[PDB]
Parts: sequence; C-alpha cells; structure tokens
Amino acid sequence: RREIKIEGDLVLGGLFPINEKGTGTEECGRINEDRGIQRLEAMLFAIDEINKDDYLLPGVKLGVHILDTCSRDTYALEQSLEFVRASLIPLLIAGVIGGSYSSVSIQVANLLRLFQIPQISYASTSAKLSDKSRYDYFARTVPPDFYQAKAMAEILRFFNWTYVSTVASEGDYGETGIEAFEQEARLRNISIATAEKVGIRKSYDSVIRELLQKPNARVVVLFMRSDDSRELIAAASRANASFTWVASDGWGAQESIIKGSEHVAYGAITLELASQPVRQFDRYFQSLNPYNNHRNPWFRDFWEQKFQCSLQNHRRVCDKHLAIDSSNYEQESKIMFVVNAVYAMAHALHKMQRTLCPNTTKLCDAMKILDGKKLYKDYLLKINFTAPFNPNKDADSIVKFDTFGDGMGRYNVFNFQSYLKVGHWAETLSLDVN
Amino acid sequence: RREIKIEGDLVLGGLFPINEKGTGTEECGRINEDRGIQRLEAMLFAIDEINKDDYLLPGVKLGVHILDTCSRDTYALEQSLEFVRASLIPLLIAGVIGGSYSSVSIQVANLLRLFQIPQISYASTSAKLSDKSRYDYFARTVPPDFYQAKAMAEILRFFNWTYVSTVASEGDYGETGIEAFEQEARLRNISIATAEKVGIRKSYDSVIRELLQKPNARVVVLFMRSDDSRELIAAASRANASFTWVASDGWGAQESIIKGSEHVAYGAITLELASQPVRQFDRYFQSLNPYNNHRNPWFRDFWEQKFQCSLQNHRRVCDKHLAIDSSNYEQESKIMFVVNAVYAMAHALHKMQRTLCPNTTKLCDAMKILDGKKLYKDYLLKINFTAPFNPNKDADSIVKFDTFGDGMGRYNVFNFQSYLKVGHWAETLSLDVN
Ligand SMILES: N[C@@]1(C(=O)O)C[C@@H](Sc2nc[nH]n2)[C@H]2[C@H](C(=O)O)[C@H]21
Ligand SMILES: N[C@@]1(C(=O)O)C[C@@H](Sc2nc[nH]n2)[C@H]2[C@H](C(=O)O)[C@H]21
Ligand SMILES: [Cl-]
Ligand SMILES: [Cl-]
Ligand SMILES: [Cl-]
Ligand SMILES: [Cl-]
Ligand SMILES: [Mg+2]
Ligand SMILES: [Mg+2]
Repeated sequence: RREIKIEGDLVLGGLFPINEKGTGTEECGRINEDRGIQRLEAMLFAIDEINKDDYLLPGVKLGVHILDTCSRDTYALEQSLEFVRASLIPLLIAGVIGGSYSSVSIQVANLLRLFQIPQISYASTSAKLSDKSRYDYFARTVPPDFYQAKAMAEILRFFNWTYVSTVASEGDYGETGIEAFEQEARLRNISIATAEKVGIRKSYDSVIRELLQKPNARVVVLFMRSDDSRELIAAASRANASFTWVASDGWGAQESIIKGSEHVAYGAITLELASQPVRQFDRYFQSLNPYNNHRNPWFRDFWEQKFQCSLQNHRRVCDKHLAIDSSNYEQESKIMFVVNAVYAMAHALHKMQRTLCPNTTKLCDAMKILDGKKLYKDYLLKINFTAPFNPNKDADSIVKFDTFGDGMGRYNVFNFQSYLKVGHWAETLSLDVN
Repeated sequence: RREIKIEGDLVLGGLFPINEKGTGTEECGRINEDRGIQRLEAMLFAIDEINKDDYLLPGVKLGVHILDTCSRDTYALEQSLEFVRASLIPLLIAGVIGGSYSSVSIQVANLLRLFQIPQISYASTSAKLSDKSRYDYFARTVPPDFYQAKAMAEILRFFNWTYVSTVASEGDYGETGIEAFEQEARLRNISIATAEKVGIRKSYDSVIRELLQKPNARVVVLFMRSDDSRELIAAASRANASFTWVASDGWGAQESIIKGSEHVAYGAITLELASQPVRQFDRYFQSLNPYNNHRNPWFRDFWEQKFQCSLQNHRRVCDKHLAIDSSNYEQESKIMFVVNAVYAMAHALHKMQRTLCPNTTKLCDAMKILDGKKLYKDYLLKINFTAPFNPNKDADSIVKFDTFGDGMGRYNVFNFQSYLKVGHWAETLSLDVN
C-alpha cells in the first residue's frame, strides 16, 4: 500500500481522505484534491514548521505515518492497524491526526482508545464524538455541529423571535442539531410551530405548505445539508413564501443554495465555521510540483488528475511549466484546523517531555514508553496556545479543548442581499446593523 | 509468544486465562489449572469431536488459533490483534471463543466488532455485554448475572415474601444485579426496607445492625461475591441475627461462606449456575500427559506446577507415572459452556455453508470471503441445538441465544441444613418441599 513513513523521535500518525470512496467494486476512486491533498500537505507543512521551531520540541524530531482513508470506515480501520501494530517496521505512534468524515473518525476512535492512542480530528463535527463513554481518546480542533444550534437560537433570542418554525435534514446532522436547538430554545422560552423533517421536489413543497399552515412564525430555523437546503428554497420560490431563514452551515454563505430563487432568500441569517487562511501554507502548497514533491506518493496521481495529462501514449503529456497557482488553487476551508491539530499534539508532547524529562530537551526513558492516558487527560486537554500562523495574536486565535475534547465554537453570521459578514458567535453573540 | 495455531478450512480463535494476572512488574503469573488449562483443552476436545463428526461440517475442517489472555485486558487485546491481522502468517478467523473474565471479553468485543468477527464467551457474565450498541458481535453460552435477580425475586414472589431487605457488593456485579432485582421486585409488588452496599469486619457488623433496625423484613436478598458473603454471615453470627438469606451465586452451594458460622446460615436459599459435566471430556483430560500432549505449549508448565517437579538440578524430577486422575482432577464448572460455545459456532457455520454453498459440503467462494455480520445475525443468533454431550436430550439441554446474544438462564436452588438441590429456575421457577 501507499504511505508517508518518516522516522522521528516521536511519530504522529495521519489519516486523510486522499481518495474518494470507490465505485461499487473498488475501494478507492479519484483523488480528493481539497480535503485529501491539501489537508495532507498542511500536516507535512506543520511537521516541517515544528522541526524548524527551536522553542517547540527543541530536541525531539517529529516523524509521520500518513495514510489514505479512501473516505471509507473499513479502509480507514485496516490502515489504522499500522498505528496499533506500532503501539506494541512499525514506529513510536504518539497520536493520530484525523480523519475528515465523522464515520471514519468514529471507527478510528473505536480502535484507538483500546491502545490509548490520542486522536485529534480537524474536520469531524458529529455530536457522537463528544461521548467520552465511547471515544475517550478523541479530541478535535473543529467544534461539534451542535454548537450552531446554541448560536442560531441566540440570534433569535437577541431579536426576541419566540414564535419560530423548524425544518431539519434526515440523519446524524439534522436530527442531532435540531434536537440541540429545541432544547436550547426551550431553555430560552422560544416555541416551535412545526418540526418538519426531510429524508422529489413535491416532498419539499409539502413541507413549505405545513410552514404556511402556521402563519404565526415568520422565522424558520434550518438545520439541513447543502442539497436539502437548495431544494427547500426553490420549494419556497414555487409557492412564493416569504420567510426569514436562520440556517446552519449546510446553507452558510454559498451561491449553490440561492441559484434561481434569490428573491425568497433575502434577509436569511446563515452560519459558517470561522477560519482564517494560513498564508505561509499558500506559499508552500503552490511551490509543490512533481519534480520537488517525491515524499507524497499520491502527488503524481493528484497532478495527472488536476491538469488532465500524463507525466509519462494516447494521453496528452503534462507541460513541464504547469503550476498550482492563483488561477487553479484556493486554500481549503479547514487547513487552519489541520495545522492547529498537529500543533496541539506538538504542544501537549512538549509540555509532557518538559515535565517527565527534567534537565534535558531529549526524549528520556519516561517519554519512550508513552502513557497515552496521561498525554490525553493531563496535557492535550489542558493545552491552550495562540494559533501558530494567525496574524492577530488575540483571544479568538486560542487553540483549546473543553473537557470532552471539543474545539472552540467559532461561527460567522451571513446576511443575504450577496452574502455579508454581519457578525460572529464565539462563546457569546456579536452582530452589527443589517 | 506462545500459541496453538492449527490450520483449517475455517479457523476459530480462542482466548483463555492460561496464566494468572502477573505480579506488579510481570504480565503473567502462574498457570491457572482450572479456568486456563481445562477450558483450553475443552476447546481442543470440541474441535477434535467436530472434526470426527460427519454430520457437522462434513467437508470443512475446523482449525484453531488459541492464545493466552494472562487474565488481563491489555494482554488479551495485544493477542487479539492476531485475529484481526488475519481478517485482512495469519489465518481465516470465522469467530472467537472467549474470554473468561468480563473485563477481558469487553475489551476483546471492542476490537472484534470493528472487523465483524463473531465472539462467544463461555464465562463472561457481566450485564454490560448485553448492550448491542457497544458489543454488537458478542454472544455467550453462559447467562448474564442479572438473570439471578429475576429468579431470586420469583423465589420471594412464590413464598409471598413482600417485605424484604437487601445487601449488595461494590462493583459491576452487586450494583447491576441488585438494581435488576429492585426493578424486578417493583414489578412483582415486593418492597425494600434497607439497600445496604459494601465496598474491616466492623463495616459488615454495621450493615447487620441496619438490617436489624428494620425487624419487619426477615428475608435478606444478597447479591455479593464470595469473600463479601462469608464476612457478612460471620457479622450476622457475632450479633446472633436470624435471617432467611436468598443469595446470588457469590454464595451459592459452597462451604467457604458457612465456615464457623453454620448456625446463622440455616435455611438460606442460594443460586448456582446449572451445568452438567461432560463425561467424554473427563476421559480426554485425564489421558493427557507430557508424552502425548505436544500441541499445548503450556502443558509442561501446567504439569511442572501441578505436581511440583521438573520434567528436565536442585528441583525434584517428575515421576514418569504421575497422572491427572480422580485423586487430583475434578471437571471445572464451566466446561459445558466451553464445549457449547465451540459447537454453536460450528452449528452457525454449518447452516451458513449449507445455505451459501448449494450442492457441496466444501467451502465455496461465498464462505471464503466470510460475512461476519450475516454469520452473527442470521446464523449464530438463529441456532438452537441439543447440547452435544448431554445424556438426557431434553428441552433444558438446548443451546440457544436471545436477541442480545445471551445464553439461557439456568440456575439451581440450594437449601441449607449440608447444601440441598431444592429446585431450578429456567425461564420459570421450580421447587419441591424443604
Ligand atoms: N463535517 C464533516 C464531518 O464528517 O464531520 C462532514 C463531511 S462534509 C459532508 N459530505 C456529506 N455530508 N457532509 C466532511 C467535512 C469536511 O471534510 O470538511 C466533514
Ligand atoms: N463470572 C466471571 C466473569 O468475569 O463474568 C467472573 C470471574 S470469577 C470472579 N473473580 C473475581 N470476581 N469474579 C470469572 C468467572 C469464570 O471464569 O468462571 C468469570
Ligand atoms: Cl476521512
Ligand atoms: Cl448526516
Ligand atoms: Cl480471560
Ligand atoms: Cl465486580
Ligand atoms: Mg524543533
Ligand atoms: Mg467433520
């Protein structure tokens, strides 16, 4: 199999959806450029930055064992066995960075707790992962999706919107989120007219009718995914219904949802995961090409797929001058979370080495037989640090986890006109005038 | 490491506490003769009997991969990695037989569900293992300890004992059992005077006083372990209190508990796991000696430890004529459960091969890429068969599992005089005149 194995005094395992879930027969499909290639390179970028940082793990070199998940649960577990074979050629696995999808992260967390291997995910937002009776070694730099509920209800409780109607998607997201919203609304005196769930355009048209049948609530709180949100706005367009929507990140600040139904959408309050681009990362990512990137065994497949050419005769040959640049690259939204996950692990290990190895920077016999239980509970859960590549080194650039290992809730608010950043929800709400 | 690896068309993995949990530093201590050696040999005995049985898996040879757990959770998981490395030299692991202790079985179940490997335990009685949201691939031939509660309360509800007092041990056993009793008593109108829990002889003496403080209940339902039960009867002896005890298998029909306090114990109704000895097994077990048993790599250690001699110079040499016989061997209480667990797996696989391989006895390509999900839910959970070595082939010799994979509740009742078998509790109660 394909992998990135780089020796180090301590090794962080990594799991990324380098490939899309394979079609019917096959395990893996094409290369996931954004969630796969970029997120993987952001790990390598952070490891490289930590290994040049004399104030972080000055005498401990970080190594990596990066593996593809193929955006599948089973494939990720088979791969994860490398991290656990080690725990017993396999390396000194101090922790695991990943995965992306929550189904992957859940299955990996299930294997990892058995061997006391700390795990930080940069993208898995399911609420299930907050259950420490099941995922006791899991932590994440991204907040759980249920925090959007707390935030959305605060946007209502500010604007005193007490009589509100709700629509929710089917599955883990909609159901766990809306249930969290209901409970947070009940806590803040807010009432529900109709709780419509959604598993044909006529089905969404039926939901709009039930939303009209209670004309008392103008405010409709939405906790749906992208495709669901887009077809319920077109369903509100067909019936020409005028509702002020307060939607989750499934809608967010994207054009996909509002395409051809802009009129019915005006003045909708949406949520989006606040993230700041890692500038130094853009420079590193764009500098990569098949001539300089031999350490990534997927980079040639990535390149060949991106530029639709062959590096190697009925295929068109790749131009030696092709480049990842401003015309074809835009930093993936979760890069900041990948970098912060890697550094949280580095910060935890650095405080551990500092404590367990008095009068040395080097990995002493105590750290050599790593107590994962101690690393997670005593170091990882107790670290707070300014994000490494955040320009404004303020209180909202602090990387910390609550008692459940969940990252800090940081969402932005977006008004519709044209999406406009009308505020944020950190621990508390913030809005302007729109 | 030490192991029993025997090739077969299908392989059953096995886990047994061959060694006692090691002292402080060490992982493994001495050889557990009864729960380790015997239970392991009962697996090998059943595999041998199935491989001679032309009506059970006629054209599929069962192989084994038997490993030591060292009566530890971590050691069992490290070993279990052999079963999962296979699932991907490692063999075709169709299922796992074990472990003994519930902490071992819980940790193994946690690894095994990930790889869809069915698991049958012959001894793990914890209630936690009935939770299919956690242990979805686990089943057991032994019933969960909480069934004793249902049975004990029926002994009260027969004799109309409605005003009853309770004492419970600390930990998984006492607490889960007594809570199950309370709920089953509340269902049957029975009331509780004092619910005394127990984590010094004076501490048990305090409990007896609280039991006296409510002189209304003569009946005291006990859900404690052996050591706890023995010190609460001596505590009732010191204070000279006369209570009719209705106790769980922690007390059962053993002399250990009643030693020096026989008077206070008279007329106590105790529970014990009903099991019938496997006669053909006694013949096989006693026939074993270091000359004929090379397949068990622990048998020389077992022998050397049992007879306190060396097979190999300051140690006394083993007499070539020493033998496991009536003077030193008594079939371990759970042997029947080991044999039944192995056969339930064989019966499940046989019905699977029969269905998935029309017009052949041999392992066809469908069975070669085994669906553990199907084997467990569709075959293992749906098998019912007369116990292989049970003389009276009646309805109480049926090996079956409920929807949670739990084996059939079969306990015996024991009156004190001298312990006397005064009845049984199968699905319903049965008693005589005593
Ligand atoms: N938030 C995610 C999570 O699984 O927690 C969900 C998926 S996105 C998706 N695709 C279909 N439904 N949802 C992935 C996102 C990311 O990789 O940024 C994580
Ligand atoms: N019933 C058991 C289970 O763990 O389910 C409990 C232990 S016995 C024990 N020793 C200390 N406390 N309890 C073991 C018994 C067996 O091997 O027959 C299984
Ligand atoms: Cl993933
Ligand atoms: Cl979902
Ligand atoms: Cl065990
Ligand atoms: Cl216990
Ligand atoms: Mg450094
Ligand atoms: Mg046969």
